Amino acid sequence: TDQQAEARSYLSEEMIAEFKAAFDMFDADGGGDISVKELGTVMRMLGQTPTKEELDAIIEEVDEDGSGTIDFEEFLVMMVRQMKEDAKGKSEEELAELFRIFDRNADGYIDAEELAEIFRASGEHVTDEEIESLMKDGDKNNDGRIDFDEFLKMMEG
Ligand SMILES: [Ca+2]
Ligand SMILES: [Ca+2]
Ligand SMILES: [Ca+2]
Ligand SMILES: [Ca+2]
Ligand SMILES: [Ca+2]
Ligand SMILES: [Ca+2]
Ligand SMILES: [Ca+2]
Repeated sequence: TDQQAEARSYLSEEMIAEFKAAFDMFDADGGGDISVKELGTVMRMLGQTPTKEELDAIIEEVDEDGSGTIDFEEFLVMMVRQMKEDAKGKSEEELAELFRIFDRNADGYIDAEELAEIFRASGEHVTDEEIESLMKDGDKNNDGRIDFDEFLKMMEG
């Protein structure tokens, strides 16, 4: 429940209303909570084949009142945990892909020449001062190269 108030804070009124419409769809008998059987129906329609224990595990994750079912507030907690997981996955994909694009010769690090080339190719004029500054900040051991960990660190924020 303080967790439920916390979940609601990550969302706008409109997002909560969309989740409410989804919640009601899943709640096949319209009683106010999603059961293991109701969860299973939606999962099977999504192509999954969870076992009864796996369905039970999913509900238990957020079942704060021990009802063995997911009410709307618990559902919001589940949705927010998932949105957070998805956001983190999207960021990791973007970071890896960005590195993949900058490291043109695939030697494991980005050097000044590669930085400059990707910006130019992207249609952006970047000054030498700017490249210098980027290298100063990203390159922590000062060897003129930004390896994957430095890149991650320099991308934080
Ligand atoms: Ca129900
Ligand atoms: Ca519950
Ligand atoms: Ca390289
Ligand atoms: Ca080089
Ligand atoms: Ca510009
Ligand atoms: Ca510029
Ligand atoms: Ca370095």
